[PDB]
Amino acid sequence: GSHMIDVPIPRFAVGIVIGRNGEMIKKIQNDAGVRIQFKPDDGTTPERIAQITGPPDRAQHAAEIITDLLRSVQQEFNFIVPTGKTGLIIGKGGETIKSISQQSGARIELQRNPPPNADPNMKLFTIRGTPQQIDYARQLIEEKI
DNA sequence: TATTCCCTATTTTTT
Repeated sequence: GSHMIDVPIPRFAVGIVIGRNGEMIKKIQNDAGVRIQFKPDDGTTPERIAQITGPPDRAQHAAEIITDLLRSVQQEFNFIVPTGKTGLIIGKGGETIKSISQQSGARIELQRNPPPNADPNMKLFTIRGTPQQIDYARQLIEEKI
């Protein structure tokens, strides 16, 4: 009779041997010529045992495909601005902050600093964009401060 | 110094 060999396989991995629509079992079945019958997990372990059978030769070689296959299953930155240079940064109508935001494509929005606890001598400017976009905004900001 | 615009992995078969 053909050699019969069982193969332990986790329930979450059983779908790999069977395959969707049986593309794996049907393909391996045709490529190797073997029939796989899955049986309850014997050993209390949460894994299904696969019972494969086929000619003593195909049984050994087929087991290798499934084993080899189963093994395969096993930027934002804040800019500080002193209340003294704030007028030269925004510019008349924000033509400066906009130019910087559009050319740098980053989104700038003045972050208010709590007067009670924050230092009224300093304001917080929020600046966000893509890593390359935010870096471009910082360059213009400097050369103007 | 006062005012702006943008973005918001599972699955199949026969006995």
